[PDB]
Amino acid sequence: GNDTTTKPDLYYLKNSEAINSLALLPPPPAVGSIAFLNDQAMYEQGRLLRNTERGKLAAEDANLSSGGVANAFSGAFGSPITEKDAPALHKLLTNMIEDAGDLATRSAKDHYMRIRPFAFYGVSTCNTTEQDKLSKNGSYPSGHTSIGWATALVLAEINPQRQNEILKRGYELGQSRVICGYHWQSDVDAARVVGSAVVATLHTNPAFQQQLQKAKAEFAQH
Amino acid sequence: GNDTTTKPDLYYLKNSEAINSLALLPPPPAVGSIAFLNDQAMYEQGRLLRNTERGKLAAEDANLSSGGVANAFSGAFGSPITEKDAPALHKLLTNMIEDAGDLATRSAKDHYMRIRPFAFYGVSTCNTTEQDKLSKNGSYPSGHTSIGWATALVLAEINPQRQNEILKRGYELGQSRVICGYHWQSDVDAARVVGSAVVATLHTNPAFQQQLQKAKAEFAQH
Amino acid sequence: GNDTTTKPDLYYLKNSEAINSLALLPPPPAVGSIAFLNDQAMYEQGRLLRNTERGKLAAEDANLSSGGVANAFSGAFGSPITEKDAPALHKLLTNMIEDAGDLATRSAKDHYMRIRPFAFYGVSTCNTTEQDKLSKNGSYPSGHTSIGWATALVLAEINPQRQNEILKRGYELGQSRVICGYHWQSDVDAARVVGSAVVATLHTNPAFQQQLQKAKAEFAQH
Amino acid sequence: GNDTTTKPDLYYLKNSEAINSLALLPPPPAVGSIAFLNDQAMYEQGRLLRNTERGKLAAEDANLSSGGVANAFSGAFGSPITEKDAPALHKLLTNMIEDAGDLATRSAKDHYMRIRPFAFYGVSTCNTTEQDKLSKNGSYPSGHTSIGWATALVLAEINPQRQNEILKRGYELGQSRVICGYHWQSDVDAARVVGSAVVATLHTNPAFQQQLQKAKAEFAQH
Amino acid sequence: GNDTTTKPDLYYLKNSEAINSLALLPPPPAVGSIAFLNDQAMYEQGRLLRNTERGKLAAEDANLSSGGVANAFSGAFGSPITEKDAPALHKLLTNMIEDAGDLATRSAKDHYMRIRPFAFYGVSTCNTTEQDKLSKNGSYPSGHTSIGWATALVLAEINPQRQNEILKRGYELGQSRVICGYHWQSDVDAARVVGSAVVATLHTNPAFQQQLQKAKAEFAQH
Amino acid sequence: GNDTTTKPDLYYLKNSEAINSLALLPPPPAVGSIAFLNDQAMYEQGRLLRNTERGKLAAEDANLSSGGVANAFSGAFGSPITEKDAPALHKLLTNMIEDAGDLATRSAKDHYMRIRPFAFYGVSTCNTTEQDKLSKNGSYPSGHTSIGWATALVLAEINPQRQNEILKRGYELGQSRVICGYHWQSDVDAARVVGSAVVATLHTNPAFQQQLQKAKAEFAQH
Ligand code: MOO
Ligand code: MOO
Ligand code: MOO
Ligand code: MOO
Ligand code: MOO
Ligand code: MOO
Repeated sequence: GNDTTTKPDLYYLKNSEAINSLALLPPPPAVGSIAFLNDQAMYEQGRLLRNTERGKLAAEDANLSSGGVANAFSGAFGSPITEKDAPALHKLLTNMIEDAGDLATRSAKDHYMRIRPFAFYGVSTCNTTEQDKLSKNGSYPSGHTSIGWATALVLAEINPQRQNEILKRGYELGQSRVICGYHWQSDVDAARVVGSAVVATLHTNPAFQQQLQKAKAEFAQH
Repeated sequence: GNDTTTKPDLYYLKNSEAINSLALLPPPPAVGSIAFLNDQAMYEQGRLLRNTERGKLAAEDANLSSGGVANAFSGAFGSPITEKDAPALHKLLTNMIEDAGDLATRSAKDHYMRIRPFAFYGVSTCNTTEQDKLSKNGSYPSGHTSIGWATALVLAEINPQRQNEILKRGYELGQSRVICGYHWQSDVDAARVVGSAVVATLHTNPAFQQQLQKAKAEFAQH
Repeated sequence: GNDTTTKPDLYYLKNSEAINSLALLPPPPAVGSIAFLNDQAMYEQGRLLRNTERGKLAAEDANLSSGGVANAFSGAFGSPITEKDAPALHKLLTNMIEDAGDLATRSAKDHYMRIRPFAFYGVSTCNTTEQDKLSKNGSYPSGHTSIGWATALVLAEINPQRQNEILKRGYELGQSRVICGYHWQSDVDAARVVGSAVVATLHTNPAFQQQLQKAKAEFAQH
Repeated sequence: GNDTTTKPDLYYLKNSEAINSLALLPPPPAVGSIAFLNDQAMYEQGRLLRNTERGKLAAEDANLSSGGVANAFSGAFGSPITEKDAPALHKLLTNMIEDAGDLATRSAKDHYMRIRPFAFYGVSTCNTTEQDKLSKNGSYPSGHTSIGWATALVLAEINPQRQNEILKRGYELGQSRVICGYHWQSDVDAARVVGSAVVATLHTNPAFQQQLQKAKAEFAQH
Repeated sequence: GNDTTTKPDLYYLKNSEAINSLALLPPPPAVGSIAFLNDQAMYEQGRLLRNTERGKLAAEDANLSSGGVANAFSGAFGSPITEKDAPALHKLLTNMIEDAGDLATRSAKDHYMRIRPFAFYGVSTCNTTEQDKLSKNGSYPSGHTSIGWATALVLAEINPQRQNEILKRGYELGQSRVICGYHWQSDVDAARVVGSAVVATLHTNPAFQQQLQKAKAEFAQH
Repeated sequence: GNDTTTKPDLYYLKNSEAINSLALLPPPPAVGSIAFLNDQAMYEQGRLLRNTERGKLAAEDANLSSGGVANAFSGAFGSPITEKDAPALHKLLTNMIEDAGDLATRSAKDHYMRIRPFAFYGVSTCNTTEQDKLSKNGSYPSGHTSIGWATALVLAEINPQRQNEILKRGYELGQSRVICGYHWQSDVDAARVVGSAVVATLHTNPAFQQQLQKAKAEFAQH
């Protein structure tokens, strides 16, 4: 799959620096397990939440694909994160996205091919934009959750004084996937183990440690 | 409670610079939910494991406070983290035991004072040593857990070529609690969240920065 | 809402003299608890029953408002409660439909606005007639239920030699909701509590006293 | 079993006026049913509550056997209910006790012989006074719950202006049995159907309708 | 009932020699039990495999009716069972089918009249050929699983060089009904008991005796 | 392994002809599944009957080892199976025991090495005679249930006037292990598959052939 060598504006890492989720993450809950039963319970809870504000916020949370992530984190961060208002931070996030959404979650996703609620129950997610595209994507672990958690983790280092609010968005971001219908609760949960793992590799990657430096200081006068 | 102001040999952060564990994390599984039911079967599973190698390891992953966490990883770091071999590493790892163990959890540990399983069942742990001091300590979320992960995201940014073994052991240091009857599965899972959120905060700390730096320089050596 | 002041043809009590359904009753089973899981298997069970005699009866136990509750019992009262045969009985039974149906439940119905099952599942009821008017009405606790029981404790103190049949039918008038997909088992159970608590209050009401008296005198007749 | 003809100071009814619980109540949850699983869940929840105030109040709630019931309801009722302060009410309650605790619950109790938690798990209730005596008593339905509910129902007619507080004690009384270890939650729940049923028969029994009259007026000047 | 006195080419035993499945077998799980909760989970896991190599096999396994059974064992038997290759054989398998499928399931089936998963969920089976005919034929126990097992045991007593094989197929041959959705895992497990039982009553019939020998013989030079 | 080449009076088949249970059988439920949750519920229901007519029978059923099996079928067979009444018979039953009990369970057993309920809960069985010996003998599948079934099928092919009977006993003969607490319901259900399978491999052995005839013969005048 891609990596920095082919999509250097969505990754800071090579497939070789990737975290092996397959080896690090426990198998997903099986069907006929009590844990799955809870996944199913979490979906229904989630699904009934959909026609609530938390629901609307869940649909408009499936969108992070491009710059959207820095959009989802605007309020929590405090200052707005736009290409125009904070492009150093805005690039930092935009660049690390697929490292979080694809590298960190690839081995397991692909190895297990867990199915997805919407496909399991045969009912549409709350935001069908990427549905048909993800419909063939391993459900476990979740990409957005990994992204949400890693970004938030990264943002918490820039604006520590606002980490609780940030971190919560990060977390809340993963949960929106449960409400929406794209991931079972276990997908969302495992995603955070991996998503915290990449932010570690990223702290060793020079390209990241420099954009982080530019994002830090760029906000430190803004 | 304490922090870097009262015992700066185990904290970097101040009660002020800590994560709102209670605000970030969801509430533990309640008795009577499919969730707890799973926590239970988990405990059973861990129990039957106690008398096998894993149980053996589970036995040992209980001692850390002294900086045994450092020695828990020495094996998967490919180099031994000790006070005589990796002074900068070893110190770094110990000055933050409590930033990750107490500050990262304390807020929600106290607010839920959830029942540990050795106490919920009467049966004792796989390691009774701290069983006492802990019986009157909230179960949610796990502190050993949030220290195995925290101390892993840090040893993995210091030794990326071996991040998968590091990260795995840190994940395992947390499973042990579950096999030792010390924590419910849910306490361990929820602990990796705060565990990962503290490192973000740590990276914003001069004292941690410094030593993390020295740790890296010195690493080129041992 | 209404009461004996706005529509005294269906109430005896005033919003003031009503039970705190919301304060007396525990919270409904939440999605994700073994409790709801049972509510579910119950619904399934009721569903498969719909196409049998019980289902047949379940079908009919849905119409009451007009005073069909009176006619629901006529069979188990051994005498027919009608407007032409037991005027005092029939009136008594109807002037309190709403003391038991609305006032007895309203408080917690609104506060939980719990999801009925035809709506939780998409599938429609065994009797679609009131399915509309009710879809936007809290499910917890059941009002038909709290009227089948209330109207039974009253017909059983009026005809004690037949109290077991009376009480059984009133219990059945409530099970029907469960078989009709109108209410969850838990809505029905919790409804017998408020259903029974209203009669206590009714016995303290002059208007109810009077008619209850006339009902008894007249009973010696038909 | 006894009745008014042999224990006229604990019953107002004859075995012939008794409500047939066996016929009116649904079978109790079986072992291997989801409902039982919830009973078990409710016990553990209950048991962990025992070393709480609600717990202490649960132990000192197992005592209603003689005049105790009117004691349990003192606060909720407002005025004290003692042989010396309100002996007309105090007799009314003392006399109707076994009608509620034994008649209403006899056919089912004896027919099913459901076992009890304390005996099921082999651990002692919170108040072992009647343990060995009840240890051989059908667990389903519960006597105290029937008593608690019926008294409270009856008390609510004397002091309507305080029914919510009364009724709650009534309800809370049944629940204390779950916390204590004598009854499964299903026992406590079914008990209230029957307990509301007897208060109906009692409203047809002359001896009751006169003591009620004396209790009403005796409080209506007190 | 039907049998050899009315359909001698699919039957060997008469009704007088049918085995009482109703009696020898426990009742099927019930909506409400924990085992029906697992009947459902296995229905779900079955669904997920309908479109895989296994689901195709399942679909084909739905066809035993006429020689389908022989042709379902050929791969496992080691050679081909055809009316013109293993004639003696093919003949045997052909006339016992109904013994194992009808006779050895009628009582349980007819009495219980259990809902099939497909009718339960309202979801076409995986090989609708029979779905209608069987849509109103009791689910508990599975007649296809019986044949599968019955015949697998008789063939094992013929070609013992590969019993593991001939047996493993017979086993799976019943599982297919769970994947196809015609039966619940429980009707399948049950079906094997009556399935093995009839092979006993069959060793009791002279005709079966005759044939089977013949078949065993022919296996010599073949 | 042991067999007829080392213990010819309890064996008929050699190891080379043992049936592969490991292979022909699904794995035993696992702590975490819904079916092990039901394995437990059946363990609990088993316990409750230990002190009843059935529990005594269960206790006695734990003794087949030597002629216990013959003496466990005598009531159902219709006559007495004694070394001096139904000698030919008694002999057969006596030397197949190990085929059905050891040979037809070794692989599954040895491989899986499943925890017995008694060891699981730490609660003496209902007939501790064997408990020690078996305390470290894999639980999945049940060897006593195999014998029970195996032998019940061979006897049915002898005294077909009462197969329902001879069979119902064999069935129960395996259930006893669940009430006694030596096996989980699941090891019992599994055990019957390998139990019926061996009776096939047995009809393949000339010796079994010889004996069984003899036994069938003797049943003529007896
Ligand atoms: O992208 Mo997920 O893997 O649908 O969050
Ligand atoms: O220290 Mo825990 O909180 O026993 O892992
Ligand atoms: O009226 Mo309900 O509240 O549909 O029984
Ligand atoms: O008296 Mo119960 O039947 O222990 O409440
Ligand atoms: O024939 Mo079944 O009864 O659909 O296996
Ligand atoms: O012999 Mo078992 O393996 O205890 O039935």
